[PDB]
Amino acid sequence: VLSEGEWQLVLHVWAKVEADVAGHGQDILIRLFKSHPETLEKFDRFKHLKTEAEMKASEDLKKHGVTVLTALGAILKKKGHHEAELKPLAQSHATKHKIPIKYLEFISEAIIHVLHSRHPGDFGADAQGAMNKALELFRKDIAAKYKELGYQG
Repeated sequence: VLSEGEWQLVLHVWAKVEADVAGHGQDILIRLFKSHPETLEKFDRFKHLKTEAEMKASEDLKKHGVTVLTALGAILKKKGHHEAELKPLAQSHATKHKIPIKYLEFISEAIIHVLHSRHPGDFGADAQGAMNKALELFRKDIAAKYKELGYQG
């Protein structure tokens, strides 16, 4: 679990992210695709985006960056009480798109990496420690829903 203090850290950071979601979304998605190209496949509008510049110009890529952070931010603001929110989430990603939990881990790596490079004095060792906990709780609460739907890859 996370404490009220830890939750304070995570929400304080995200507030800055949402101050520029589109921008944070591009960096994070582009960071995710570069580090793990396989996840790129999971988007059909991207059977052609190769260079980084192409990713930077893709209107879709940007819209998708907003969808993730928007939703993730919504989940983080629940400070742990997000079970009902994850239901539809796990439903669509597990069955409709078949996204492995491993991918959730990848995007978490990209999120930490991007926040660290972007919000220095706003994402200190303590803050990064709290975000790691938040995203972790997130993943495990999702996998729980994954097996419920019997999601077995």
